[PDB]
Amino acid sequence: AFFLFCSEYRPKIKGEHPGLSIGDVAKKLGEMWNNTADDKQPYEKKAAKLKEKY
DNA sequence: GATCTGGCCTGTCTTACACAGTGATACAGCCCTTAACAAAAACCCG
Repeated sequence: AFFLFCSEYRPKIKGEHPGLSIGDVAKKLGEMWNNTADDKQPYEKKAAKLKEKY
């Protein structure tokens, strides 16, 4: 949920207000994503689709 | 003295005889955050 959600919301969250380091940026953003599945499922669905396609 | 040579002189052609090591520059991995979803040999009582 949160992994695919961060890999999806990368553009705006990384080009609007990143933070101190890429580490802390993606950490806080993945936390917010996991605390949003209820609103991030299709990103994980696309991830699993690519995984099956591989 | 003509016509011969072998003696000598050139007159090419063959194989050897060092380019690897130096400072600076440039990229490619390779650890660092969460994070969740899937994955995983190992094994017990089943």
